[PDB]
Amino acid sequence: TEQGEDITSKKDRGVLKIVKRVGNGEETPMIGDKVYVHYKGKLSNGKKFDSSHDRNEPFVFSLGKGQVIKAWDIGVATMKKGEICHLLCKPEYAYGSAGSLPKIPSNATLFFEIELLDFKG
Ligand SMILES: COc1ccc(OCCN2C[C@H]([C@H](O)CO)[C@H]3CCC[C@@H](C2=O)N3S(=O)(=O)c2cc(Cl)cc(Cl)c2)cc1OC
Repeated sequence: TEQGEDITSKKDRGVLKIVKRVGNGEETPMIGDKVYVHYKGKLSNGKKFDSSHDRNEPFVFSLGKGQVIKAWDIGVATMKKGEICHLLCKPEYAYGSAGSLPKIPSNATLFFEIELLDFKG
């Protein structure tokens, strides 16, 4: 609980969550919903590797369909509309030992700030 709440089903500390702003939303998105988020991702050296804010449009994906790294299918499923959270995503829940060059190094813990903007069934 020092670095956040373990939200993994295994309780292996692989995805840790800190709420930054509570959503006024009531339900989480459901599997298959189209979800709309803003995010900023940083490496452990503090370097921003990507941000939807920098494109001035949301990132959109279907929840729970393996369209994104595991940490996101887990983390976004816990969020309510309007919520902002920080997610610490160990490599086993992200890009693993390979990484994804050039932007993601090998064995990289990823640090996301995610805002849940909307979702639609
Ligand atoms: C089922 O397993 C995966 C499914 C998809 C995977 O990567 C592509 C999807 N993706 C990329 C998006 C953006 O489209 C990239 O600009 C982005 C947001 C959603 C989470 C994650 C992300 O999951 N990434 S990212 O911020 O971790 C990311 C940014 C950049 Cl610049 C490069 C890469 Cl490789 C990842 C990766 C997966 O496993 C490693």
